[PDB]
Amino acid sequence: GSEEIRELVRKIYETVRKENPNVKILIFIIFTSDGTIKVIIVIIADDPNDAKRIVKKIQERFPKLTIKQSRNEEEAEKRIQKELEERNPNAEIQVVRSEDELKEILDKLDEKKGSWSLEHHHHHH
Repeated sequence: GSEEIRELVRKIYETVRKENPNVKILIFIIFTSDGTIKVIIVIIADDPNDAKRIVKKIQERFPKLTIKQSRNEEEAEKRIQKELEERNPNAEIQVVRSEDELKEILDKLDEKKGSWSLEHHHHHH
């Protein structure tokens, strides 16, 4: 259930900030046609030589979770999406950067069980 994913991300966000508070994390949540979940963790730092240390921390602490390092801001959200689409052809990929977005995916699973949508993509700065 999505609450277990919502617990897990905090254990990562405390572990990563304990060694460096500057660095950002992206969480990829996969929904397969067979109902299986995958959880991919991506580290974005201002220097990828630091990101590699943080990734190694999560690799030792969570050996059953697959993880990545990234050098550019916002790019990994689309770059890794297409790698994930190529290796999960019968799946949906969602990206999370705060635990409220992990709560929103639980509401979006109900919108996907439904047949409805509202408003438009307005664009802003």
